[PDB]
Amino acid sequence: ATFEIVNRCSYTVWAAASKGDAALDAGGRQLNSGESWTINVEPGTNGGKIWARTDCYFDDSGSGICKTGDCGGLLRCKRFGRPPTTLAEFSLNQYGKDYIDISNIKGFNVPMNFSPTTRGCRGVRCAADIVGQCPAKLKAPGGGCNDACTVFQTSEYCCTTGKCGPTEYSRFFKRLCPDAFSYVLDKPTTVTCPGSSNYRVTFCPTA
Repeated sequence: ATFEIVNRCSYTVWAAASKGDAALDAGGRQLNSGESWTINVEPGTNGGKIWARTDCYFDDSGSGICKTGDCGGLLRCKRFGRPPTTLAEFSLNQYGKDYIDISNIKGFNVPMNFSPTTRGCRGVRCAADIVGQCPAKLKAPGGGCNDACTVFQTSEYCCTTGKCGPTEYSRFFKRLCPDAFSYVLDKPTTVTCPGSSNYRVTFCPTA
């Protein structure tokens, strides 16, 4: 499957793509404002994620630090990034179907649109100013808006027992972005697409 990753933000982001135990394609790349990066993701990929990282510094060796979404100090991510990270999530060719979603379960750092470039399903988007509106206790100094599980580490926020309800904090994410997961047991906003669809992830889709 082909993913075009487009940075429409006015600032540089460092895109990342991983399935948790391995990079997807190169795993990461600098994207200046306006730049697009096309990656190939192998069919059948389960649990892939794409996200943006902000305010990164890397050296010759691709080692460094990002203020949001850092994946163990590497330019080319092999693991998932440190919250807060708006997440484009996907599982491809699962019994003839692709499944895509945007999740705020790990917080929010950059607005995002996640859309197919082929026929047969809708895209999803979380483009509200969640950082600007972020509740005081969830604001991350590095930038972005943490989820409540990351901040407070309780069974209720992290849904550790498999039973949990919405919270004041999850409802904030849900109010601004109804089409993204706001907590683990949120009513699914997953979109079902034809197997082997192609996609575009756009950072800052509106502004």
